[PDB]
Formats: sequence, C-alpha cells, structure tokens
Amino acid sequence: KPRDVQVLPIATNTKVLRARSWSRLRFEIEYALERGTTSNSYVIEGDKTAIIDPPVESFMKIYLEALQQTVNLKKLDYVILGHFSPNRIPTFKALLELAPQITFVCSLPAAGDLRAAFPDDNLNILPMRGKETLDLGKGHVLKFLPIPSPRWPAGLCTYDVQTQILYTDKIFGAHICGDDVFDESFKEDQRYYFNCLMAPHAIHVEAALEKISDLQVRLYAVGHGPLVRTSLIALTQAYADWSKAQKLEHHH
Ligand SMILES: [Cl-]
Repeated sequence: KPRDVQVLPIATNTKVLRARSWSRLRFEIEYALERGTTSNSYVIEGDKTAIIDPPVESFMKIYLEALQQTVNLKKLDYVILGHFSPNRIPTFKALLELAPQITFVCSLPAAGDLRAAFPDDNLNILPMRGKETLDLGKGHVLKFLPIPSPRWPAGLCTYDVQTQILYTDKIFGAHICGDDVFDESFKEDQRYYFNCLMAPHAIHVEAALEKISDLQVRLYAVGHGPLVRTSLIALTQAYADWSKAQKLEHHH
C-alpha cells in the first residue's frame, strides 16, 4: 500500500494526523518486526491553534497536504516539539514558508538547535522550562513537562488540562501500521519498542514516569503507532516493570 495520512477527531477541539507507512522508514532495528509504522501529529484548536510534532521529511509532502485540508495555516499559532531531530528540519522549513507567523514551542535544549538550523532567519521560539503554561483558550491550558535524557536532551511531554491528553512523542509508542487509531494485542510491538528505544535509558524512563504520575490522563497521544487509551494504565505499569528489570542488567 502507499503512504497516506489518517485524520480523526480524538477529543474536544483535538485531531490526530497519522502519517502511515506499511514498510520501514529506515533500515534499523526498531523496524525489524516489519510491520510498518505511523508518525502521529496533533492539532488543538482553541482560541489559538497549535500543532504538535510535525513528521520527518519522508512524510513531509503528504503531511502538509493533509494539514492544509484540516486547518487554515494562516491561523496557526504554535508548533510544539516533543524533541529535536535534524531530519525534521525540512518539514519545519516548509511550515515556516507557509505560516511565517508560527512560534516554536520546545524544551530549552532544542532552542539553540532550531536557531542554528535557520541561521539567516529570525525564528520565534518559546522555550518551556516546566513552570509556565500556554493557554490556547476554551480551557485548553497546556502544561509542559521537560523530560531531558542523554538521547533526547529536549524531550518534552505536553498535557492539555481540558482533554486530559498527554502528548508523549517518543514515549509509549510502537512501530506498527494498521487501520486502528486507538489501542489489545500489539503488546509485543510496544515491548519491542521499549527494548529498542527506551531500555538503554531506563533510569530516565523511571524519572519520566515519576513526573507524569501526578497527572490525570485519559490518553497517551504517542508519536508512533496506535494512541494509547484503554491500555494506558497497563502499559505504564509495564514501562515501570521493564525499566527496573533493565537496571538489573545494566549493572550486570
Ligand atoms: Cl532532543
């Protein structure tokens, strides 16, 4: 099948765009189960509009086409980044051209990287250190929880108090492409994902879990795979169990 974008309302004023691929994006171990992947981006429309996590260059064209069909790019206020990677730069560059008014919202360690990627541009950047919130209006107050780790110094979770959705980007996902938007049995895929991408940073995973533990969450709006709804509590417990196990191995 060809790559496409799946768009669906998920909450009040909230939609997901899942850019889908039935084959690996890279020749790397995280795709080695050969089940494809999705890259998930989100749109919250309050008084102000924010997008969360625009995908890599590979999905850029179909992403922007779908986004243009969903929102008026001249009405776009914020682009929130769950982390920073150079393979997203071309997507940011296209967004900037189409919506020159946008403000980038990121964890502090990403701010420098952004400005360097657009050196002869004057970027609007709003770094979030964890104290300040961002009000989109209509109740959509965003809380920011930086989860810096050696792998993702600018790792950031975002929580919408109105919908109780936590945007977790790399945390809690799975590399699997299917028709189902929401999470059942891709437990194997979530576990493999943890082992590929989370396990080497187990003490930081634990720190992240502690940070989010006081939140009332109805959905993990993850960066890859099905959105974690009903399996949220069980997956969170699994991440905790898998993390303490890894710590045993790490020591030897
Ligand atoms: Cl990062």
